[PDB]
Amino acid sequence: MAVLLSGVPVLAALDVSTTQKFWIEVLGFTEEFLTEDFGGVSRDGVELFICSVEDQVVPDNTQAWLRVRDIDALHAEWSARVSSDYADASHPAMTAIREVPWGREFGLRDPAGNLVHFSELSEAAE
Amino acid sequence: SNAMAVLLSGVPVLAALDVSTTQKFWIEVLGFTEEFLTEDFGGVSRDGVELFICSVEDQVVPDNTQAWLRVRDIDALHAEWSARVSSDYADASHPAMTAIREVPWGREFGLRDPAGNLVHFSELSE
Ligand SMILES: [Cl-]
Ligand SMILES: [Cl-]
Ligand SMILES: [Cu+2]
Ligand SMILES: [Cu+2]
Repeated sequence: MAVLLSGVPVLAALDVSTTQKFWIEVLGFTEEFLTEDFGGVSRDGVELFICSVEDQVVPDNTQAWLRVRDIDALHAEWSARVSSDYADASHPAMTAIREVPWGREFGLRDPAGNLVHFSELSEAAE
Repeated sequence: SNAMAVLLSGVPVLAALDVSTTQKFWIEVLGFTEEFLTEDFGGVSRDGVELFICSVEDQVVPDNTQAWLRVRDIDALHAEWSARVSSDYADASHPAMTAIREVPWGREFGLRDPAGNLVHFSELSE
């Protein structure tokens, strides 16, 4: 029986290596593989890929959602490591946690420009 | 020890100039289940595996956007969709699906949707 198992988002970057370095060293992901054009990282078994692109408009329009358990802990874990000045696009940044219809989440913009939403679902949203 | 956040799962986000048309493809051609739809943002799922679709203004973005989806029984999945998706990948005027090919980590096929996103369906070896 054909069954889908899991999804892996693909982030975009002009510079895959530097973007991957941020996800590993700042955000605490583990390296899976790296090539000039394609990298992979993981944390708690959850995989993320990073692919090279030529145009900055692509990462500036690229998003992913990552579901999390204990979003408050996660935000605290990164708050000394990632700037809260989201309005300044010259560095990576993280928003405050906010309520959304389906739970709570914060946004993190990485050095390549990708916006990743870290989200904790209400049990009613399962 | 103190609380430490855990990542649970990832949700890829595809890009489209036309979210509703792209979402209709994922539902009616690929057999995904609708989660939600708005003008700028839609969501679908299959076997609990979630995929989002977000509006963009520049066709360069979906033409550089990818996702990986892990699967069990890739042959059965490919057979299901061979009834509804063209095998002529080189013709970019329609959505298309490649043959299943051997890769270092298992087997996979690619599927290009009407918005231009490329999604890799992959069955890991072992
Ligand atoms: Cl946004
Ligand atoms: Cl490709
Ligand atoms: Cu925006
Ligand atoms: Cu390509």
